[PDB]
Amino acid sequence: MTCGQVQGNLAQCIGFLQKGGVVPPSCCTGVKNILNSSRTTADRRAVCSCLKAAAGAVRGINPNNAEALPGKCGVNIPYKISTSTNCNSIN
Repeated sequence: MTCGQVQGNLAQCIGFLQKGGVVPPSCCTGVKNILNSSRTTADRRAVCSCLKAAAGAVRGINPNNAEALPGKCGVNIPYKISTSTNCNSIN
């Protein structure tokens, strides 16, 4: 996990997240990557600690797409795309 790994999640989805054109298999893949292909504890707790500013970089974004983001790839995660979903008690 880096704060660039999360970028390959949200940066792809931004082109729908911010301007809802369409959800590419790229956005999905990056999302599912940070969520499932994270694998490690550091890739879970720290990854969320990057998601905060990545979903905080939202300039002209759409919050409705933030919850759609995980749904469109098929990753119903326990924690959410919330900027304050608490990233340490996720385990």
